[PDB]
Amino acid sequence: AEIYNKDGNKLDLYGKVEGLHYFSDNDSKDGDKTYMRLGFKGETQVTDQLTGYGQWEYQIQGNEPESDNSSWTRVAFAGLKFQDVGSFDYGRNYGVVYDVTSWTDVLPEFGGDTYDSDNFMQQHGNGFATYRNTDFFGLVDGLDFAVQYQGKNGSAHGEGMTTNGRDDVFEQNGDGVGGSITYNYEGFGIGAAVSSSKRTWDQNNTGLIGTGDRAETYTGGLKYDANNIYLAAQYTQTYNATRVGSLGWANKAQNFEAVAQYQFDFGLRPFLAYLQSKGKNLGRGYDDEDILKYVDVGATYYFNKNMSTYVDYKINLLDDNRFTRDAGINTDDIVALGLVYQF
Amino acid sequence: AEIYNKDGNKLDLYGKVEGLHYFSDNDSKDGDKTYMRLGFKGETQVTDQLTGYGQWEYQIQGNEPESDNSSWTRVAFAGLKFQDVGSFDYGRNYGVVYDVTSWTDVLPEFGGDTYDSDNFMQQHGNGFATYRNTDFFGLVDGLDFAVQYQGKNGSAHGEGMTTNGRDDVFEQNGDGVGGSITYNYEGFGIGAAVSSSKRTWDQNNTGLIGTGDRAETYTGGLKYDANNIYLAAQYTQTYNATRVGSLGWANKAQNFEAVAQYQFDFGLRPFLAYLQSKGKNLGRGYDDEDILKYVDVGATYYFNKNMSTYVDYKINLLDDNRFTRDAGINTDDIVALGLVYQF
Amino acid sequence: AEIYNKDGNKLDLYGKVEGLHYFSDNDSKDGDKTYMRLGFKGETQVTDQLTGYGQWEYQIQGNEPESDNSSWTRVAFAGLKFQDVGSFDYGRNYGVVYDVTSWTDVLPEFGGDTYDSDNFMQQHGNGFATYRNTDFFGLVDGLDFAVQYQGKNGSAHGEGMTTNGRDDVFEQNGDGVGGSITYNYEGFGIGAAVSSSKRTWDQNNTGLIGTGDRAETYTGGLKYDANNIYLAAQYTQTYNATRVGSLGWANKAQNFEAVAQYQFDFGLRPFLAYLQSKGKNLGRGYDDEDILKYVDVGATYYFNKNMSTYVDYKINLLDDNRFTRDAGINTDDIVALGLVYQF
Repeated sequence: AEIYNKDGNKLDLYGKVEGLHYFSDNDSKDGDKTYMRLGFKGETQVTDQLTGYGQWEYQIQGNEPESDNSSWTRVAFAGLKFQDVGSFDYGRNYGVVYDVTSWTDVLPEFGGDTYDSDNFMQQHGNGFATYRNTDFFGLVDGLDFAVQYQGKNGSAHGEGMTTNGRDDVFEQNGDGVGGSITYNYEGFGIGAAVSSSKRTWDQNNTGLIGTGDRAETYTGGLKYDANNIYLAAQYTQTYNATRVGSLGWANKAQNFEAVAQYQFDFGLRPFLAYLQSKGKNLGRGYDDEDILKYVDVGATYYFNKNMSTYVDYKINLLDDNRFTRDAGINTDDIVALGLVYQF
Repeated sequence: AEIYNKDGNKLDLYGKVEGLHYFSDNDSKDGDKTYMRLGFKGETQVTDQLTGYGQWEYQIQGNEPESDNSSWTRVAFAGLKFQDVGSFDYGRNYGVVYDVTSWTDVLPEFGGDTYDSDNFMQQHGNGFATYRNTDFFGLVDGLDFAVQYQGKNGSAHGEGMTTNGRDDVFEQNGDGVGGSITYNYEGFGIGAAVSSSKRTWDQNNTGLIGTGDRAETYTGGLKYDANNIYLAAQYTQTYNATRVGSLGWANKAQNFEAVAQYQFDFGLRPFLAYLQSKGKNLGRGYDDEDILKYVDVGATYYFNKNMSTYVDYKINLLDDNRFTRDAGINTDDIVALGLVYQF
Repeated sequence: AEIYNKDGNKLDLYGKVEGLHYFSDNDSKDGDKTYMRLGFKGETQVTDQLTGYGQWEYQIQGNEPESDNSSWTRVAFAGLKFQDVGSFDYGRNYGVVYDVTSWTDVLPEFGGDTYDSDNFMQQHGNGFATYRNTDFFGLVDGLDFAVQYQGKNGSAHGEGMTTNGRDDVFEQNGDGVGGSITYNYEGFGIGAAVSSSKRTWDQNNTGLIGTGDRAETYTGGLKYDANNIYLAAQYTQTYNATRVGSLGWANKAQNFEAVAQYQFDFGLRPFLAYLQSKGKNLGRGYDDEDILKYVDVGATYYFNKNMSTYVDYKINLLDDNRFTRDAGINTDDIVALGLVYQF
């Protein structure tokens, strides 16, 4: 909610308390999942044409006791924007792939999980330099695109090191470039997006599966957003990029998400989503196994734009087996019951 | 301080910097205790009758250096409220027992410590579902009550596990129900409150004292709040619920706190409190020993509703002995010097 | 940006997103250095004369992934202020030495690093009680001064312990007193400042170099601030107070910083700084070596008071040798590219 607007700078301070509770046969995915977010979108007029902006967002768990209380920055970036030319923003942001793949990330809790956080240029991530251009230089009303770069983010110990290095390997990444082209018109929306990132010495030489020189992503996506209806699906194919449990990555992964939502006038918005992450010849005695697969059906009710509540039912179609145990991939169902104030 | 109020949504963003310093013979309870809090109470009108709300509050220590900086969520919950029916809010909140026992938690720093944080349904805690009803459905102007449930909050390792599980044992809890009934009229206030919680496998089978199937609490409380005067005391009896050092819990504990405060017009508010936590036949070669006992006298001065400063003198009546050493219970005095801005 | 001003209390909620990236031959000092700050300055009128205030400031790194996210309180203090008498504020604040030495801390990223954080009374630090007096009781328009005390801040383990104790040794400190006297007139500014702190048992008896009973600081400083020009330099001599790598402290250190900045009307503000930290007979087979030495030249461009961007070039004049390796002192160059929104 915009709490400052004066002399051309304006500041919107925003957040939510999500009273969330998971139900499951799985004890590790069962209990209070209450959390809270807090951020600000900032903005300043420099000229007619040029406008500068900042943006921050933190997440703080509220399911944890007075000792440990895990919490983290989600996005943090600053940048400029010139009329009919483009915009450029450096910091922790969304990777360019998300531009397309996010169109299926519309469920209230689950969904949009064929990618992880800090998973190369696939979703959230540190040190994205991002050019974007809306309406193609003000000529084609609808055609937006982006050209993104991500600096190497290696380890803390000597070999393959950066100042911000992380000792976790899945969070690591190398130098990558990615692109996106989206077009919207009368609700309908085509979307292509291609990334390609270098990999760290640690990533290949921890002895994990699905190793190579480069992690690469291809992404097609279609959506329809009109007349109370949101239909959208997407194809994302990856080489050595999709995470596979703790075992490593998938040499090749064929990922597909599809969602159908209708908004009733009184407040209810039921959904019926479906996900899939088929991992092709992974090697090391597994071969063509499914990394993820579930149907997801529930409904959000909207009291208004400040209060909401929802049920979300993950129907996990994965069978229990060695691949789904060695990797440690939850094969059980989960049901989330959310009740959320925001501002 | 309410920084947003518009079209029925309103947001109050609040906090304080407490410049605090402990003096003591105990080196562990001596030094800078400076800390800071920040939260928001949120609120939105949905209808004439229905109003929805959120609330958050963090605490961040300011006595610590640039490396470690410990800090945590205190309360984080969302919920609805319907006129003359009640209110329901899920998240980290106060346990229902606090409804009564908080009437003695009126001292500036010490006091209100016959309960801990995440100590079952006794004070702060994760995953409270809480029904409340003010003025008994708008019929009896004075009679308020509550019906509270708390989900199991076990460990992180396999046996007795939840998604939010903590490896600390005192912070753990099981499924519990609790109630409260308070009545106020012309200042005077009766208050009863009863909780009863299941216990974790770890809690019984870490070999600590005062173990059982259930932790249970009984609480009576009386207060008088008028004519510059605040008199209030309370009785809280517990089975296997009160913490006793690091040794475990007290099979039975008889807890009593009493406070007397007077507010002078210029700003000074002296107090004279007294606490007691008599632990009855605890077992394991201790028997009837005192878990806590101190007289507490100081005074808060109020410059105004934004600035305040105070002295707080803990006169610890506990003697030094095996029970008060094995358990590791501070037998020494403490004096706090607070100087506090807030907003 | 002041988001609350009402009935004499006013609250300014402020922060920035600094899109920062280090370039260097050093891998440890190379990568995304994106971070964010958030604080509030608070203030309340009590009387004509008396005014009470609070202040907080947190820093949260945005170069790190969803698991670890390091962040800390920078300053947190409350205090009162009476017209023509003085002001007194207890909490994590700046040490009194900074009063003078901060006049060289005017560069956009580097500079002001002959002192560390929690480095006795030299810069940031916990538990400063600070008296200050502006314009010498309203008599001499220009002469400001301060009298500061810092409580012992030892370790967490038994010997030399405080409630806030830190297991790091360089962050530790003992009881210290410090002073400052500054005088400004027509831009020109003389400044003297002297501190003297007790040391912890751990500090001497971890076997590190430059050990003694007391860490002491002497500080002279001169500045000129007018006609788009900022010229300022400073001398800081220390006994057993300046940190020297991981090896310990410098028995004696002769520190000097000098800066020259010009503000062009359109927005550019180039600078040309120079630093030096000559460590005299340190002992343990090193003798007179340089602890730090670099020339620093770049330029900040100011779009306006909300957006800015800059380049900052550390030209490290230190040679690579045993002292600069055993201590582990970066001998390499660094170049910072900042782009910063704030509010």
